[PDB]
Amino acid sequence: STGSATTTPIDSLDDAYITPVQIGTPAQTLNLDFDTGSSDLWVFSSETTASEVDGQTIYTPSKSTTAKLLSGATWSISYGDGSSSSGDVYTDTVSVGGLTVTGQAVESAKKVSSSFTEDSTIDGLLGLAFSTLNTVSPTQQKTFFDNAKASLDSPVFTADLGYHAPGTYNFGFIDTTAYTGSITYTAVSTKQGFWEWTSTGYAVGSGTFKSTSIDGIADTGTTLLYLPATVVSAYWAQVSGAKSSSSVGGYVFPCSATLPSFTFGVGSARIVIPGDYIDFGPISTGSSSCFGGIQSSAGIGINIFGDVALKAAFVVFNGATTPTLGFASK
Repeated sequence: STGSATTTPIDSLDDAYITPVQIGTPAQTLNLDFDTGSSDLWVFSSETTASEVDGQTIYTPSKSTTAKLLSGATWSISYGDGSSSSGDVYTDTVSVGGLTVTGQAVESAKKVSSSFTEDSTIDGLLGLAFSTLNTVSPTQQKTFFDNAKASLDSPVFTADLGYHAPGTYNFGFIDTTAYTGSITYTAVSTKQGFWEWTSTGYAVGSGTFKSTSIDGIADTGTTLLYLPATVVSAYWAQVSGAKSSSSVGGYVFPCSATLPSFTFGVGSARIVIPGDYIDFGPISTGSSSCFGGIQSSAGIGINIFGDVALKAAFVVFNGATTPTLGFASK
């Protein structure tokens, strides 16, 4: 089997992407944030504290003839950005882009943190990291991909995120029309539960490539590119007037700037992030200070190849017995 679904930016900055997901019978379609950095499929629901729901579409398990309470199961998650959610668990039928999993754990939120409430466009998350990170207790649950894998034509999914435009998540096949040149594959460590890999270096603008190993995670659920402070300083040094602002929470730059590109290495291959992808716009409405899309990972504890990086590539998440990651230009 295969599936193919369009993923759409939630706003003009590509702060996140939402993908429609069918849950239950008859289908209830919710727009979920597909997140290769976590492993829980959780939704706003009829059980979510009413004051914490503000415009989201909810899953109502009592209206699904295929929903079953997973008795005794609870979940609770905290994300790198400080947000969180928790609740109980149903199993139900879940379909993405024509690919159907029966008996998928659908984690129903009883509580969500303010950041989730305040974002009316995201109805929940669909985790695509390794199932070892799934938070359901006392019986850990599998991700949608893990459940689908054996049925797929090939045990893979691909992320093709757009810049200021829709893109595609495919399951079970590689669309050879969706990228240019060849796909370069690189090793993955699953020891921390992430799609963790090692970039071979970077360049800033038209500058020379610096060969250096940068361990990090391919994370579709993180907006920005978070890299070591040395690398990030080298980038922003090429933008007149750019500076790290402790009050704002990262590098800012004059909105009048033209940003240089940023290149990262995948083996001997190179992925080029155009400068415009690194612009996250005014820090507040009407400001001439703009927020940068490349930020320091210092104090996160891990480097994160988030959407800024991934949207410059066609990315293969290869879930074969020994997983790997593939990157192509597009």
